[PDB]
Amino acid sequence: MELKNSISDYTEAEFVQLLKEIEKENVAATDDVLDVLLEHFVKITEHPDGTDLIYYPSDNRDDSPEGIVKEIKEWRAANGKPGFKQ
Amino acid sequence: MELKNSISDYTEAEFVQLLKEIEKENVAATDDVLDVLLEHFVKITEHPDGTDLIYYPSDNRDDSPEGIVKEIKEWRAANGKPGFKQ
Repeated sequence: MELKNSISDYTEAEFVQLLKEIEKENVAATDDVLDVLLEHFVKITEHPDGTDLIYYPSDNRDDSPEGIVKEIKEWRAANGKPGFKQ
Repeated sequence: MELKNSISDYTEAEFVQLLKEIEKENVAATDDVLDVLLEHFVKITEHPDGTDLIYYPSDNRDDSPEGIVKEIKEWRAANGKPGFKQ
């Protein structure tokens, strides 16, 4: 599994791959890896809504991997924090 | 990555996890792993439509992981072949 130190080390596609890994662990028999992926996701995005970005997408936004990416990108830009790698 | 010998060794959820792995490789920089997952998917499902089950879902069916699972389950049952493990 890929786990990078911060949002800026990920390209959008690589971040989408972390989100697919999380999608895969949602149907895992156990939660061991899922909790690790979810803890990591929260630590690195630093988004106020945490895992809600995944389970409770806003009604005005695309409930999809790229949709989460967009959400993060915008929040970080509005706050003057480094975004995704190019 | 999990790769089992046949459809009957997979539970529906484990098969859904193979499908998520394939979803992840679609955004991979390279196709090396993707072609392996896709070759495997075709060999074990033995479904006439091959990878079209993924890229070109029928209009009358749910374009989702469980949707593919249902499709496979039905085709195998109509042909008297062993299905998923319980």
